[PDB]
Amino acid sequence: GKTLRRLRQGKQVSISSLLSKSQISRFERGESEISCSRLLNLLDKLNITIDEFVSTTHFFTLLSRVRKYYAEKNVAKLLKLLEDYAHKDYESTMIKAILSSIEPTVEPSEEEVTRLTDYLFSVEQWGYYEIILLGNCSRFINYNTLFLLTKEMVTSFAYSEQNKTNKTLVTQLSINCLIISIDYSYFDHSHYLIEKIEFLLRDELNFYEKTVFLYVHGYYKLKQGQVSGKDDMRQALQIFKYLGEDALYYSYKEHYRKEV
Amino acid sequence: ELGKTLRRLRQGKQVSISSLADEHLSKSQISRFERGESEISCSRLLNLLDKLNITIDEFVSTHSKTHTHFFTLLSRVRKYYAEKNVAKLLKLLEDYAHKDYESTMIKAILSSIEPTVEPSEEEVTRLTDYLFSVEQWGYYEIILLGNCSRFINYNTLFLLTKEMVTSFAYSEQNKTNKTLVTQLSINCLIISIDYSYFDHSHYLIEKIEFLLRDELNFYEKTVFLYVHGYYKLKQGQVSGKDDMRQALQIFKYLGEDALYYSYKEHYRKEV
Repeated sequence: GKTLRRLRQGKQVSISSLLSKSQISRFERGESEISCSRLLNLLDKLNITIDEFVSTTHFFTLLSRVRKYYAEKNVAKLLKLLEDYAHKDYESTMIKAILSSIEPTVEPSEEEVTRLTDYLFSVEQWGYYEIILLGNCSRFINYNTLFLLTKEMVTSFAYSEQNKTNKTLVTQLSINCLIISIDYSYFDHSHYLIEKIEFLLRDELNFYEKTVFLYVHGYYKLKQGQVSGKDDMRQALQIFKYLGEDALYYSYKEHYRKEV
Repeated sequence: ELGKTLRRLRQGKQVSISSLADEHLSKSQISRFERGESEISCSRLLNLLDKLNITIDEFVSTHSKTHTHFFTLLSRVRKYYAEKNVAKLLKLLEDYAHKDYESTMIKAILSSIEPTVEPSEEEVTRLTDYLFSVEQWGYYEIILLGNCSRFINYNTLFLLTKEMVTSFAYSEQNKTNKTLVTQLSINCLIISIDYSYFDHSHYLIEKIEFLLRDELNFYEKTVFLYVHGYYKLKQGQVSGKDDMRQALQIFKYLGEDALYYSYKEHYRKEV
């Protein structure tokens, strides 16, 4: 409620220029239930979008904690985090999956993953929660299930035009699924994903996605007997190198050595 | 009638009304809300959405494809400009005369297709003074600065860029404003290099590198690779020339023809 106050005063806006005066003071002073309808109305007058209001929640709290401890690469703190969330099924499964990256003994069980994938498969419309769960747990989902879920995600996710985060994420996960489809020679799956990815990249900058897609689509061309695909992959590696993206550069260069 | 949407999202995740009920909202109060028979506080709605692991910004994106008055204004101008349709842009400016900052922006954009209409420096002064008054730069302020930059003198533009860079808000789940600030910072860096304000250039280079730290944003990184290379060259670093050529190759490899041609024409001109 008082988040409204600071944002209002932050733009040097008065109550009198924004209902009545005393009415708006209430809520800012906590003397009334405001409906979200009237809240969006006030934020719109202040020229603040709701996407922006949220930026300035259980799942976000967890992510912030994971991010902090994972940046420190501190296994002990992450195991403590795992304990604190052990009673939350999907969340703890995700923590184990993430923790596995820097502690190979930690892994979600087959049954934990199965409970997660059954949930994702049951959702009618994917949001940030489902997208992030799939992304962080992908290493422990077999490919056939991963493609199934990726297909559901792409064909039934929502995103804001004012905030295309979900769209960007779905694009990245679609490309990730694509490079595996090509690894396992599911070229019918690959064909499907290429058309979805091309569509998602339309009228967007997204140079990171285009760069990885240049590599993966080139990888696809090569296995389809098109030699020029090799050029595309080499070009993608140069982009990583030129931008000083060492992790991406050395990571994809290694995939190149293996598969090419 | 946000209730209909809450219901569809709830049923969509196979969640029961009972599991959402608690100390703050009963089952009856939730179902009455979903049916549009009653209304609940925003605090209580956010509580329900938190249980569904949906944030209110996601919730508003569904339910309705409508947008804020400002974002809708931008949408019209955006493709009116693409149409080169001077008719409606002149008409759009009419309904916003009572909106000082909005009209000033429309004039600034309208200028870049028919220069007879430009914001008066009196209008620009009111805008810049407003931007200087704000304590936290949001989408509104960032976009206003962006679309009016051509009519702001460099020195004020540099001070406004400093203010923006050091007082904008962004979350880890929404990098939108941060990406925009990075772009406008680069655009100010371009002017700093051309006017040889190398003290200002050095400042902006440090900020941009920090803004790009631990982020994707390969577009901003590609442009900055070129612009920073242009800065390095003007001060006697031949490596800056290679950086610019590298940036050109990126545009080319990614099939970004327009950006490739445009920057290539700048590379041929200023060498």
